[PDB]
Amino acid sequence: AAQTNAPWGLARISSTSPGTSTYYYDESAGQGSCVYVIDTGIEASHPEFEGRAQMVKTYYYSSRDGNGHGTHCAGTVGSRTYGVAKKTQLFGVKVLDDNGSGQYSTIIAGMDFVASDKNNRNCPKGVVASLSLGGGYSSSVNSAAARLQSSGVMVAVAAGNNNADARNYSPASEPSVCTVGASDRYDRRSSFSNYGSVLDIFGPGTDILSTWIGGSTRSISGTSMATPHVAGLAAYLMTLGKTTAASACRYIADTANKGDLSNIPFGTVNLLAYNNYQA
Ligand SMILES: [Ca+2]
Ligand SMILES: [Cl-]
Ligand code: NA
Repeated sequence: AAQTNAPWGLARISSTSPGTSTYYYDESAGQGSCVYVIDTGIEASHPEFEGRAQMVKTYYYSSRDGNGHGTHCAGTVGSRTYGVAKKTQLFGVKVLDDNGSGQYSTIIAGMDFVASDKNNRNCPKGVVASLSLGGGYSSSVNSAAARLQSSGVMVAVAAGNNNADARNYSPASEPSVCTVGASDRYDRRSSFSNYGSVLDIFGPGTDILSTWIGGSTRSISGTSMATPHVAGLAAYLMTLGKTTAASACRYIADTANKGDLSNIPFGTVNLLAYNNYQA
């Protein structure tokens, strides 16, 4: 399949070169997989989700996304126009309030929720969790993310936006999950992206167009935007049978575009997510 005039980030992950504008992907498009978006929620009624999104859990008086961040991330995973995996099922878990904040204990609970809740859902091709959040280092947050991974969910987490070594942030610093940095349309490391030995992969993160609340769209930047590209890619590759939840992060790194990014500090991987689709 070919989607013309796609957002640059979709075109980048199906290309060996920057500067193209068509997203190429296998038509299966993540059908039969599931992605949990653990965030401010998702505006499930947005036309771009086509009935494939639903809220399954909140820790606040409402399950609505009053912020937009969760809706944007979900759009990059799985919306019809802006999404990597256009036929995946999206499940929203609201661990962040409408200001974008949440306590670590609520975030841990939402991760354990997902590890259990997947046994209530039909996801024969596999289960992914996208975590576009983080804070200072916490062993208990890392352990929660390692549990979710070990339960059979591919966990993708944002590296952080501090232009610093991600070893001091959680859950970015957990070795067993997939930690995603951000790049821009010229194949430079995004100026804000964390780096370090704990990063596994880079994805498009600057000026990322996706869904927003009120049935709208908008372009924002952050490693929070790179992470759902990789989460959606994992779901896409698992539907194709190419990899499993346990090995998807390693598979994505092995099949990535290598050496293409600039402004990568010494000791950080120079790997850009790539779907290796050959029409
Ligand atoms: Ca990691
Ligand atoms: Cl609930
Ligand atoms: Na971010």
